[PDB]
Formats: sequence, structure tokens, C-alpha cells
Amino acid sequence: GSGNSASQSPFSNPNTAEAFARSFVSNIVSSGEFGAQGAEDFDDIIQSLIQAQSMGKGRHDTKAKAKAMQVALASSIAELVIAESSGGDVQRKTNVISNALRNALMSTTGSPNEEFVHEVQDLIQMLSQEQINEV
Repeated sequence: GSGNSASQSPFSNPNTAEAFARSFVSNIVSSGEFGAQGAEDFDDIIQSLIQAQSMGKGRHDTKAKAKAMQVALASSIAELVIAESSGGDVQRKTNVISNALRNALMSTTGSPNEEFVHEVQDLIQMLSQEQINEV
């Protein structure tokens, strides 16, 4: 990961994505008290995010793959949360990730975008009520 400017989308810029993932999980360590999953497992997600970029998940187009990455990442968080939400309160635990995510944005772009957080939260809550797991 490198310090790149004009980092509007952290998912289109591989260097920014690396920093986003590492910063997010760094927040997650404090967050970890909300689940048995632990910040430890999230390190794998960092590796996954980096590899997925080079592999080419979503689409070949950098802009499109970036947009797909943020959705996929939110889905990844849901998978983690739904498991843990089976042993606690959904809103409380969802809020914890929101706390980690918000700081991650502030650290990487300098702009706290609640919209993305709400989208992640809505996604988790939606799949929480609906209960659908895609293998």
C-alpha cells in the first residue's frame, strides 16, 4: 500500500484499498469485543481484498470492479455478522462494525461517508431478517 492522492474510491485504487483494509481491521481489533470472530480472522479478508483486485473479481473494468468490491465487502461483513448475530443483538453488533468502518473512511479518504455505512448496515439487516446464505 502507498500514499496515493485523489483517492476518491478506495476500491479503484489498489494502494488505497490495502490501506483501507488494514485501517479497517485495526479499528476492528477494538470492535472485536462484539463477536467471537475476532480481528484475527479479518486479516484473511485483507489478503482476500488485495488478491481479489489483482485476480479481477466483479469485472475487468477498474471502475466497475471497484463498485462491485464495495458491495462484495459489505456482503462479506454480513456473513460475519449474521453468524455472530445469532448469539447477540443485531443492531448493537452492526453498530460496532459501523464504528470501525466510519474511522476507516476518515483515515483513508478523510471524508466520513455515512451513505456507504448505511448501505452496509441495511444489507446486513436485510439478510438478517430474510436469512439467505449463498455458498
